[PDB]
Amino acid sequence: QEVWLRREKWYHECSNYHFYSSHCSTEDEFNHLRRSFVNYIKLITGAERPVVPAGRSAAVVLTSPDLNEVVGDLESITIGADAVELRVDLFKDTSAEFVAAQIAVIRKHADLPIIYTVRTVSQGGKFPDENVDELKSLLLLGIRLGVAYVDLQLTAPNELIEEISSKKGFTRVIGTYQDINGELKWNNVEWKNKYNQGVSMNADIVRLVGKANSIQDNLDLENFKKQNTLKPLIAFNLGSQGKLSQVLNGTFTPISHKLLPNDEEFLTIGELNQTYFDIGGFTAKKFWVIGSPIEHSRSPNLHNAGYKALNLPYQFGRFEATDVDVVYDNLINKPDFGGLAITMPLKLDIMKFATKLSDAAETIGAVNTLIPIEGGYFGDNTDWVGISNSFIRAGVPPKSSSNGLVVGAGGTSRAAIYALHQMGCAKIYLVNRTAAKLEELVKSFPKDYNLEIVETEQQADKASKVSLAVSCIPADKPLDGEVLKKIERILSNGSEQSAGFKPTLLEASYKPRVTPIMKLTEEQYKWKVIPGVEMLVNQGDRQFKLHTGFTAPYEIIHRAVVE
Amino acid sequence: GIRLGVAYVDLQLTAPNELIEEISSKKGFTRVIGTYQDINGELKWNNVEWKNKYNQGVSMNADIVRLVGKANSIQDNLDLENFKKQNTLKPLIAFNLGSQGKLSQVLNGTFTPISHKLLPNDEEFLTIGELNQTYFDIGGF
Repeated sequence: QEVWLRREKWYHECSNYHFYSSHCSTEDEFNHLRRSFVNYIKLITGAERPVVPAGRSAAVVLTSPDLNEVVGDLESITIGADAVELRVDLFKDTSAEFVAAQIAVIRKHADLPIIYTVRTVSQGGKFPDENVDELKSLLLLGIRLGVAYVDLQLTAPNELIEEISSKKGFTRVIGTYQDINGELKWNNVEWKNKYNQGVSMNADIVRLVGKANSIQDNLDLENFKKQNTLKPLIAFNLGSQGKLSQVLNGTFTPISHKLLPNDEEFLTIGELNQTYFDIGGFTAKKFWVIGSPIEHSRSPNLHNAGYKALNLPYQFGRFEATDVDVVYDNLINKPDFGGLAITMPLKLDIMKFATKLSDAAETIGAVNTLIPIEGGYFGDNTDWVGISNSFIRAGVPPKSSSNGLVVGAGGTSRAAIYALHQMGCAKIYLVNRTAAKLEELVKSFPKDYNLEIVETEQQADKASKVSLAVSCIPADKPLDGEVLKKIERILSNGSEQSAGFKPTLLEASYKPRVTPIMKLTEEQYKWKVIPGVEMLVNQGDRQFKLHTGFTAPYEIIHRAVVE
Repeated sequence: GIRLGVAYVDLQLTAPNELIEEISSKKGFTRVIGTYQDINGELKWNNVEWKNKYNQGVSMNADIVRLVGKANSIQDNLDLENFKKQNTLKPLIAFNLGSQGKLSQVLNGTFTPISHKLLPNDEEFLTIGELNQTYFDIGGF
């Protein structure tokens, strides 16, 4: 404590972006810090900014004085919300040390974009208007803590607007005007002048929050929204008569929770979807999981945990099928068809129905998601994004420099080859039980996806940088023979290569929780091993994003498979 | 039904002229609602098909015109709120059938059709407990 504090005034001025590391207790807390660091470093380096979500997003309005109070339920607070609206004014301390501590306790539990709102008194906040200097200095802590969306008011000083529009970096700007009185209707030219203040300052999104004295004022909002289309518009009324304007809003509807001080009567995530269904935005759809041995699939338990948390009106069930024509005349052609999640004996046959296959569906040769689109159906393979996101959730970087190893030629063998190439492995090394189904994988994959086949034991010594292995042998045979000798000299060159992570193996079989290959890579040569309960979730997480358009609540769907 | 003293006879706007003129020349006092439903469900609420069927109702001296759509999205319910603004000569009933046209049934003043649990129901009209709950959940009550 002696050596740190004397350099705090020389570290925090000589840096144009800050970041905060803390002591993490659980592995979920470690994971959220290294996930919110990637989107931070995708923002402050400037590669891919989060571009203003094109679906129907929402934003949780954290109205707490200190977020260590509601700290365990914060993963339950941020459910269905695609951004976090920190209101910086209503912190108990508006100091630079406190706001950076409250941003520290949210990237540990929520890997979400932060909307840095310093709302002033004339627009409904607890920050004063007469101290302009600590407002300009607060929005500059949003640029330098790497938040995603900064809040610049439009009835603000014009030196503050042109300072957090020339020094914004890659933190996007939302421009707000609020009618606290309610004397403007949505035909007055003051709303047109505020949209043109958003177009002229080159703000990314514009916010126009009115106040509804009748239900007609919600339909005057939607006639303003279709006459003003250049910059995206978060426009919604307030009061207890403007609930249609928050329900019908597309980008960044403010939501709240039971555990938060909801004062501007914002809806919860259940009440927003329940009202969107009763006015006809959603339909009661039916999703299915199809395959021959479907008696213990554990996929309907995952999705039904997410529809319940978000209050969407969908159901997930099973349909035993062996042919693809019974899927089309019992599930697909019905008007309540929502999508499919296709399992093992039917992955190859459902590719004939996708009029738009993704690039992963062509390269792998199996489709496990069939959602309807305009004029046909869309086919995606989310098994590569389950083999991948199981690695990224256990500390492997998304674009690291290591090498891989696919042990087996099973049903998931081709996705694991594809997931290893778009991981960043410079070379994939196939090592199989028997060499019969071996060379077919190289003739059916591009030479860019180099699959150097290991054939002898001396070749294991030339196999370099293997720290992202995947095992997809069936877990019926304890490992022996020619195959065991190939792997044991492969995993031995493990942690000493040090590519920024600990060497990782991912077992792909769900039901054998401790596979013999999971013992040998962990109890002998010290790797991090991941069970196949993690792949069944992360395959289902991207199917949940594809089926519903909504990010799935992870602890609610993880604690639906693990029982 | 005119002879039995019903209060709202219901001609259709696509009826033959010798039946719209026969009913509307001896209605006496029974008001005429003039209907045209889009049963296929492709005409959005900005065609000249909906201006004509409205204008057929004003031309036949109908006291209410009914114009019933079918919603394929939530925009056809907000397309209907702009059609009722432009046409307030005669009283208008205008809603969008289907599961995606529930908002146009909640936001409709004159004679919103409802149904009950002890009746057969095919066009998915809400009850009085759901029409007043959704009108509360969007902030009219």
